[PDB]
Amino acid sequence: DTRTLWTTPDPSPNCKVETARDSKLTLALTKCGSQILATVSLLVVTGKYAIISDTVNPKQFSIKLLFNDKGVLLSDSNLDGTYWNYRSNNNNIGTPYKEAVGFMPSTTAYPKPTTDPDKKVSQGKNKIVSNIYLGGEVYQPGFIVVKFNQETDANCAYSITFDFGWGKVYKDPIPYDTSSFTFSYIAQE
Amino acid sequence: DTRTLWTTPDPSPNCKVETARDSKLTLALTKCGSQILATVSLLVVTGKYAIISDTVNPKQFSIKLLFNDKGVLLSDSNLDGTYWNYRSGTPYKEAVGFMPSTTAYPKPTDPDKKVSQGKNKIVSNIYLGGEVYQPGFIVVKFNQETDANCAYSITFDFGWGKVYKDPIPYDTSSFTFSYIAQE
Amino acid sequence: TRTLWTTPDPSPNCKVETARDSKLTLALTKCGSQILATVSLLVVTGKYAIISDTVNPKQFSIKLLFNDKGVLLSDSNLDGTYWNYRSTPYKEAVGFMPSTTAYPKPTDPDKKVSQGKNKIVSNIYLGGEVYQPGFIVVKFNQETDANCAYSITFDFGWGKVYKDPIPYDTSSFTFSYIAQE
Ligand SMILES: CO[C@]1(C(=O)O)C[C@H](OC(C)=O)[C@@H](NC(C)=O)[C@H]([C@H](O)[C@H](O)CO)O1
Ligand SMILES: CO[C@]1(C(=O)O)C[C@H](OC(C)=O)[C@@H](NC(C)=O)[C@H]([C@H](O)[C@H](O)CO)O1
Ligand SMILES: CO[C@]1(C(=O)O)C[C@H](OC(C)=O)[C@@H](NC(C)=O)[C@H]([C@H](O)[C@H](O)CO)O1
Repeated sequence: DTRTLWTTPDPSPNCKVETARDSKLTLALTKCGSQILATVSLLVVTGKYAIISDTVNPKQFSIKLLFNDKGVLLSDSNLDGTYWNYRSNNNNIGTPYKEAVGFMPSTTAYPKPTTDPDKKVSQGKNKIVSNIYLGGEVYQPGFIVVKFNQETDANCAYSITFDFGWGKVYKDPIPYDTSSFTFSYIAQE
Repeated sequence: DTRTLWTTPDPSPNCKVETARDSKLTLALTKCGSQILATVSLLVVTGKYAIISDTVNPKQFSIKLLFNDKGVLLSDSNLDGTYWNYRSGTPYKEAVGFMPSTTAYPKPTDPDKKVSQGKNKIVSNIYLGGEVYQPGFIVVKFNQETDANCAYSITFDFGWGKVYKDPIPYDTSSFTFSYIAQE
Repeated sequence: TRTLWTTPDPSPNCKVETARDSKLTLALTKCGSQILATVSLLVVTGKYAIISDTVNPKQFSIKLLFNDKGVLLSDSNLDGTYWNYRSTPYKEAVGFMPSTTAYPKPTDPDKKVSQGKNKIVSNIYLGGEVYQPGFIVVKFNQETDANCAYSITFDFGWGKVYKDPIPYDTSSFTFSYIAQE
């Protein structure tokens, strides 16, 4: 199974940061055996975070992908599942996938939050944190935090959360339009 | 198709930073279905950018890989095509499966019709000599070139911002990235 | 397309300061000529379990040493008991070793040897907090210990001043490298 689960090529806004349809998430997940190879980028098109500066607060927001136990996207997700499907060479434009457990983050590697020091649960392991760059400009750093299975909303079985933000002080407003970020994670199966 | 398209892993000088073949670009592209997994590193061997310090300007340069509509490297590229080929000296005829998607990364009123300028770039620190106190940067850009009537392009911008009074070689740590494939 | 790993939820399996004082989670997945990797470290006891600006040095090394069949040597910081293919200890994993052509063991300007290409360097973030950067350095084939044929070394550290002590508990880090075969 070398398939890809992705945000579909429809050019419409597909995601909610603050309100419905205010952003365009690009996400591709490709199965490489027991690891998923991923690339993600975000463009906020309208609303509070479309153009940012130091007077905007807070300087972080969250995009949640919540999945049930078959790996299907739940309607409480920030991503509109209208735009979430397997990439295909055929015409699955109108056929939603039924199962994608092999694309879910492992709940053994990344367990949901729930005395021996050797039994201490890692707080870092379920997160991937890096700079991204607004407009792809080296002098416009922001950040991305990818989180695995840290959500409980909608009785989800699995979750992938993207927290986007920034810390550098910006006087002139700049679009929140991120460079693409590559990451990988251990798959459920 | 799980093949690799690369420079070979230990290339002779094959790339132009300032003058032809003044550097060694090691680049491997591995097809994982419709996403490409890539690793890149650059050693400048001669000329202006072989040994850098704060007196060198400008502190950024561009390496363009330009492809036709079959995914074949055009001779106007900074990278020499002589040993750019599949891992296996007959030149390849087709590599469209390794090109960056022009739907995901297209060439350059309604806010819902706004186009992302960030998504076709990957920006990160790299570290000269692999030392944590010698940061530089890399910018990978997909399909942003139009030279030589290219159908696809991958551009690497390398540079640095930190002040280096004691000179050091422009010799990058390896950088991993991925991108959505054309097919 | 197989995976070689520590298992995804390992018990203490790694030596930072003393044996089994830390939990290294490492998965290597073969994608043809490249290996795709994810790594994270939790130090659970000892000097580096809870770090601060008084701790020195602010860097330590975790060495994975392999013989010519890609089998982990006992001199490695990582214990080999649960280092195996995902589902008997494995007999061969040369396909998971970093290339000695891309990343030669240490030994005319057009014949200068790159010092950077065998290293991958990035920030990781302790507890996954954006305000707690540390760093990771991955090094290929740079060790000579135990007459190893291949090596992967992880140097972890930090530079930011932390006056309030915090666990050395890294965010996950993804990298890739050219495989030996
Ligand atoms: C002044 O400090 C920064 C900046 O502009 O904010 C820090 C930034 O790095 C981080 C991690 O934010 C860095 N970008 C990269 C990709 O290295 C730039 C860059 O080096 C110069 O702009 C080149 O002239 O310098
Ligand atoms: C002083 O600031 C820097 C530096 O040397 O320039 C910034 C640099 O980070 C960036 C993004 O350039 C950082 N390197 C990493 C990999 O984190 C080092 C490092 O923390 C110390 O050298 C350890 O002693 O510190
Ligand atoms: C003040 O400087 C730092 C910090 O806290 O040390 C630098 C750090 O980046 C590096 C390369 O270490 C950065 N983290 C990321 C992931 O970008 C944070 C962050 O932007 C703010 O904490 C948000 O409020 O700011």
